[PDB]
Amino acid sequence: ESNLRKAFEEAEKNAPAIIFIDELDAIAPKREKTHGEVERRIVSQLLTLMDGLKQRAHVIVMAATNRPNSIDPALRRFGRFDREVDIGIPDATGRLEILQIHTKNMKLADDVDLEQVANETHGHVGADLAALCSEAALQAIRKKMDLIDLEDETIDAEVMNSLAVTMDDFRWALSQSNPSALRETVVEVPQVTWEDIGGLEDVKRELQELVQYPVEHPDKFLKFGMTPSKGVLFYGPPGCGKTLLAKAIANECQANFISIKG
Amino acid sequence: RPNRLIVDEAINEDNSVVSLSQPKMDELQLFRGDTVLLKGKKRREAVCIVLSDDTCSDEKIRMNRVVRNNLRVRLGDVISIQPCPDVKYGKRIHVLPIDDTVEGITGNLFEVYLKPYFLEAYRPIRKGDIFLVRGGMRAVEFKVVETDPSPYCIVAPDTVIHCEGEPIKREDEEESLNEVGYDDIGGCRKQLAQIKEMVELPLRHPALFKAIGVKPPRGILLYGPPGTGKTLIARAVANETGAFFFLINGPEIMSKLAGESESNLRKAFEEAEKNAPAIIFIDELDAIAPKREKTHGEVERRIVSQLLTLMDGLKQRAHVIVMAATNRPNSIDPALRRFGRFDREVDIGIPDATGRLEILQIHTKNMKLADDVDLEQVANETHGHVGADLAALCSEAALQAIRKKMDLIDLEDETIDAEVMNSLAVTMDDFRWALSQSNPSALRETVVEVPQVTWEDIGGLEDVKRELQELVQYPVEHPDKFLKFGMTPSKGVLFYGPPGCGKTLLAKAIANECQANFISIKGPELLTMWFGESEANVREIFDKARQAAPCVLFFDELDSIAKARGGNIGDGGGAADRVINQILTEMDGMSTKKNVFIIGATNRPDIIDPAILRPGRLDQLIYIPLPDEKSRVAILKANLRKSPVAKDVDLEFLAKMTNGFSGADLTEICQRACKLAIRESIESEIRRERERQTNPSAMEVEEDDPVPEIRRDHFEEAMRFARRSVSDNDIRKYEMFAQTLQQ
Amino acid sequence: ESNLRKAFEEAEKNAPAIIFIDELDAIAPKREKTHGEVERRIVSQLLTLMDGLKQRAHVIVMAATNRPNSIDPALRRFGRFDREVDIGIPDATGRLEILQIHTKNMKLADDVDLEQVANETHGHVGADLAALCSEAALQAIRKKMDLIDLEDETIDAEVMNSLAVTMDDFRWALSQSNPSALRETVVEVPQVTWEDIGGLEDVKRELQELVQYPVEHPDKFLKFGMTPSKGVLFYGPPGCGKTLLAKAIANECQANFISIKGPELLTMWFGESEANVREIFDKARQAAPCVLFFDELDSIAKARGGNIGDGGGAADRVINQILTEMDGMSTKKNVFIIGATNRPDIIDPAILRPGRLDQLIYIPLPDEKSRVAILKANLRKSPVAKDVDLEFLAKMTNGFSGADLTEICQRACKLAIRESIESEIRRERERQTNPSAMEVEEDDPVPEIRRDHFEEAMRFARRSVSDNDIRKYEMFAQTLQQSR
Ligand SMILES: Nc1ncnc2c1ncn2[C@@H]1O[C@H](COP(=O)(O)OP(=O)(O)O)[C@@H](O)[C@H]1O
Ligand SMILES: Nc1ncnc2c1ncn2[C@@H]1O[C@H](COP(=O)(O)OP(=O)(O)O)[C@@H](O)[C@H]1O
Ligand SMILES: Nc1ncnc2c1ncn2[C@@H]1O[C@H](COP(=O)(O)OP(=O)(O)O)[C@@H](O)[C@H]1O
Ligand SMILES: Nc1ncnc2c1ncn2[C@@H]1O[C@H](COP(=O)(O)OP(=O)(O)O)[C@@H](O)[C@H]1O
Repeated sequence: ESNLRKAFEEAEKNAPAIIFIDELDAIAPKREKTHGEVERRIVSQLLTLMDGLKQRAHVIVMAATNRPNSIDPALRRFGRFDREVDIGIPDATGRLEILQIHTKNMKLADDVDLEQVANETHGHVGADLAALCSEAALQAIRKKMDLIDLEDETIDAEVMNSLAVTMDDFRWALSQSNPSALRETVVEVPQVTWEDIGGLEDVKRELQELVQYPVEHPDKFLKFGMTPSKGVLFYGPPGCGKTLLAKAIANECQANFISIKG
Repeated sequence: RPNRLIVDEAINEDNSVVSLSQPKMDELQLFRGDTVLLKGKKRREAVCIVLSDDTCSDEKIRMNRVVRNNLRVRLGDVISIQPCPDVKYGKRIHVLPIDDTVEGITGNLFEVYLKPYFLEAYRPIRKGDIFLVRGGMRAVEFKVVETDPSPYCIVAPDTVIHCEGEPIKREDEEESLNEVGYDDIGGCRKQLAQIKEMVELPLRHPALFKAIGVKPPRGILLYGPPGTGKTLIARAVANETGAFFFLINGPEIMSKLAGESESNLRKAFEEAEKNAPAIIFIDELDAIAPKREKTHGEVERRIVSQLLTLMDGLKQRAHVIVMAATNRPNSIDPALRRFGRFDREVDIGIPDATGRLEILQIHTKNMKLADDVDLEQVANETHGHVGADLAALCSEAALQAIRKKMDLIDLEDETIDAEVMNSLAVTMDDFRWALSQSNPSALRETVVEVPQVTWEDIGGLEDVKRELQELVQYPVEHPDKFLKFGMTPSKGVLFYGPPGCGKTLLAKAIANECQANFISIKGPELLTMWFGESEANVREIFDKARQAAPCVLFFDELDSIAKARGGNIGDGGGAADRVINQILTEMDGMSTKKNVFIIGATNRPDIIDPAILRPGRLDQLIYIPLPDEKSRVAILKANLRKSPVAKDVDLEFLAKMTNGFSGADLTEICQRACKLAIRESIESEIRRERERQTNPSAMEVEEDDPVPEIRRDHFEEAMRFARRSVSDNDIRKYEMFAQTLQQ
Repeated sequence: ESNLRKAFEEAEKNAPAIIFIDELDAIAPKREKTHGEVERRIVSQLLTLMDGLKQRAHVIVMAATNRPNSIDPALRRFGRFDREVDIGIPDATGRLEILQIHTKNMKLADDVDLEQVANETHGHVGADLAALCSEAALQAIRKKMDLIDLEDETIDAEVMNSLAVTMDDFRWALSQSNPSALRETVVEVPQVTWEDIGGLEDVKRELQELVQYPVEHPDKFLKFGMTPSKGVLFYGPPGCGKTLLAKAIANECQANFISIKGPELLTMWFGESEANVREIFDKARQAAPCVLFFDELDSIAKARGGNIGDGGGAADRVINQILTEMDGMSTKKNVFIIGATNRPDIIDPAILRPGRLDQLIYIPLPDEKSRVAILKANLRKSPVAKDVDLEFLAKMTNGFSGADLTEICQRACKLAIRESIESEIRRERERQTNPSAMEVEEDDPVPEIRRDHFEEAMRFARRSVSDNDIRKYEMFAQTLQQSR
């Protein structure tokens, strides 16, 4: 508690300060999880300091947690942490931007297809991509260990600028790498277009009426009196094109898609 | 009472002088140069020097503006004056200037202003006094914050003063003890009325209550969802009656240090004992006194027992009232409910539509709204909100107005401060955005409120309305006749009929007519509470129905129990019987004193358990037939309000044609017609759209968009998709059951 | 522990004294709930101090607790707490006495009826009655703030003697008040007497035989060595008044009446079965003599036989616990057990065994003169007008049960209430236009329920008991008469 108090009182004097409580769930877990008494004292100290923060020099507190149900429920009353912003797993394009950010200094060979690797790899987060790139660089540099290996002065930039990391090193690094996300619900924009399906000409019209109009022209709906429909149920022979229809309408309406299986 | 005195303008301009009339002067036995205590509003004191004046009337006291600001009063108010002959000479004071008085002075205040004013002055001072000093060219305002002795001292030649320090603000943030009267609460009329009723006497007049010899209340519980404004209620009551509001916070008391926590709590109680009629507020009571089995360590038990002992130690003592706030009534240790401790329970619920409108009207006071705000719909589209959410909504609306405006390359010279708020306003789009980007916190809380469906919304059904108003209206409006004649009123009514005939409409209509609360327990929740939790949920729902009387508790889809019971599973039968049996046991425990009316509705009466249909329980059976003729016309008219009905056409033939149709079919037809009309309007708009793209500058003039042409043809095409919701054989089964009922 | 030791030591040296320990369970709970280590030390220290009272002085220790099962069972050996005294919730006469005691000081105007207030407050305890009186007094004071000068100092004397508390204040205090007992078993002598029952004289004789003689003159039974029957089982058509006979015989014997209904039994199927039944039998034994009543005894088999087959285990739980705690009972503490059921064929044969419920009494449907008797019974508290022939109504209603006749009796009074209110509304419609134009003085119409009310009630009616059920019971009775 002395450390917490010292941290807050030090941060409040330096003017527009931004405190960051990393790993919040480690010190303020769910109520029934705690067993001893020091944890209760620490949690109450944090709560009373948060309540005692009154305006000050515009100090702002951000806390990072894993899932928004492990922290104590008391840290959501008005005045305390109230705004929740999620950071989802990057999907499709996001992996491309992450890879292009990390593979900045290294001189890639002209045959490298970063887009293909981004499309192939899923269930990975930023740290996994960074580790993959690092392992690729080391794999590239090990096979050419005839450079100096003796000189106490580090390698001259000359030969070190003659390293073209190829697709083979990237594939090898991708092979021997275990992902971490895996079993996580995926929220993304499916890429299926209204050309993947060929038939169902009037079902397209029906879905268009049910979906697109409420978000385009709410004024006429609210004036005329109707409440817009909230659900649609599909039925027919097994297979056919139900899932493609759902993905296509989600793509056209430009909104996220969440799938739950039987 | 020869102490009340209306205020009046003063003759002389000296700060520490008030002019008194000779008759009162001799009546009160005052002399020249003495000191008296002046008490005003909002718990403000003042020390002055009595001066004689024949011009001033007896009822009027001559006093200047500085003392009026210090006492926070105005002309025509009443101020009590009391002699203060026990003044103690001071030894050291601290004086500081206000923020907006020393702009570009840069000099020593001791000699320029303090020395000329304080020489041979003998002016007494008190904490919180604001006084003005006249010198060369500026009116210097000074604040005295520290003195010895406090708060009474007199300036003497053998005294030391200090004026070294930063220019203090106007009043910092000390607005709470001046603001939050009854003008700052909305949508809590009944609870505030009850608190004022049961708290005014022990706090306003202690002497009479002592003389009578009756025990006052010693504890009040205010339980409700967080952010509904309980501490604000306590602050308003304490600040209005006049007391020593002394707040105790839960978490800070918990984690002070190891075993010294109870020392602080005992010190708080001791301080509150010595200091006049006071209110003690304990916030987050569940955080320090949870259930006994829940507690794991030993310090928590020590704290709980210390609280209990200090509570039971309030025998007589003084006029101290303890108020506590908690989230859930069952989360408190049941030991804190015995007589003598917290016994009176007051429920602060979620605000309703009118309450939301009142809260919004209160908060949007500093902001200068535009002439387009109609807060009625903004209030009525925010179901599931509390006070804090609405305050945050107003703040975000102001910030978004700033965003839509911005300090456009405006160099922040601090010059653009007042024209910021005095140039702007708010428009619908900002509030619609804030509503869109909002996080409600109530959601899953049972709502208690008077429904707004009236008798006109339903159509026909004269006999059923007559019977319901017979069974509900008479016993509550003329109970004397029943008591004198000696009869027991009926307690329940069961509705049975084909689905979609308008049972919940009728229940809400009678709830509106009776002007009583309404609670709805839908089928899915009832089916959920089988698997475990078959005692608790029923307990609190019945308790909530009882405490908020009058109300008409509604049980919908009562047959779902045995409907899910029958099947290929046969495992919810024990759950079914336990749920029905808690329902029955709680129903038989009702007392006629409370006007709690039970109504159950079902569409499959042949399956209901026969034990329900007994005297004392749900006994009367009322059959709702399918609408016919005039009922169909009435429901078609009821659904025909809308905004865009245009002039339209007759509705008689539509009612004449359909035979075997319920309300669901008519509402479906009404929705279909509007859907067709909207589709036509949008395709016409798209036609105009791509014809403008084909021909640029073709419609530079703003030609009117297509009107709401809800035509006969659109209606005839839309209702062409007419569906028969109900079959035919069910009518025969219902009528056979009805004929079985009659004998 | 120093405080406890000092307390007993100080009481030791100050003459015959009484030590009162309040909230005993808060310091000595069961050893299973004792989680820490300090509480075990406290309880052991208390036990040693208690056992150290050999001679010493004449010190008597009294303790108070809520749940008698919540105390550590170690505090029940001889030498320690051994005597058990139960303070129950007051009944109607007790409530009237409490109200009389707590209103001694105040001045009551000659309109309050304390009997009505006593009858309208079931479920309260003493503290609630005291709070009710206090709230009524405060309301009376607040209504008359004008007379009393609040001013600046003490009140006067004649003003206080001038205040009167009226019935309106009591009703207002009742409205804003919630009781505290509610969900508690009630042990009270019922108020129904013999005259409240129509017919059934032979059954009255049999019940009087099987309850009164063994308690009225136990000396003769001791001399002759008869073992009185422990239980009696009633069986017959529904709604013919079995509970009424039970309550009436309990009143005539002047013994406590404890009723257990079907809902409580089925709730105590799932989970809590042994503890509830044991507690019920313990409570029955403590307040002896009493007539314990079991109602809807057939609900066991009614719910057991269906499409579920999961409630049978707990049904056996309840029946087995009842048998176990019934056969091993002492009749010296008079506890007469009565069961009632309308589905006698499915009742478990183990119950119908000597030592258990053996005697079987059939309650017929009231017929002929019994109809006149019951209509006389139900028209003792209703101002029926003297123009209706009860004889023809009795002789028209062949094959009708008591509940049906009570419903018919109340229907006509409903018609009377609606007619009176309609007449009053019409009257208010008239004389609100002509100001006080009534040459003839007429009060509110006197209750004058005439023949047409009963004729209209009779037109729309019921025949609750079915004909096939009668012959089913007759066949069961003949089977019992012949096979057994
Ligand atoms: N244009 C199309 N029309 C119909 N079916 C298609 C089309 N394109 C692909 N399919 C096939 O239809 C199948 C849809 O079945 P699937 O989504 O697995 O389950 P569901 O029965 O829920 O649709 C896909 O496996 C896909 O191979
Ligand atoms: N009339 C009102 N009803 C409910 N809440 C209000 C009202 N007026 C203001 N509030 C909000 O209530 C807040 C203070 O209450 P709060 O401290 O949240 O109570 P609690 O601590 O019991 O949740 C203020 O920030 C204010 O925005
Ligand atoms: N008097 C009436 N007669 C027929 N239908 C009505 C009447 N009043 C309203 N309705 C319509 O019938 C519907 C009634 O639905 P609801 O009562 O919830 O179903 P249920 O009758 O199964 O409870 C409502 O949508 C309403 O628009
Ligand atoms: N003398 C009587 N004979 C039969 N029934 C009566 C008599 N007096 C009253 N009743 C009615 O019988 C009801 C009580 O019957 P009860 O003993 O519960 O039989 P069951 O257990 O079959 O329902 C009361 O509601 C009362 O209205």
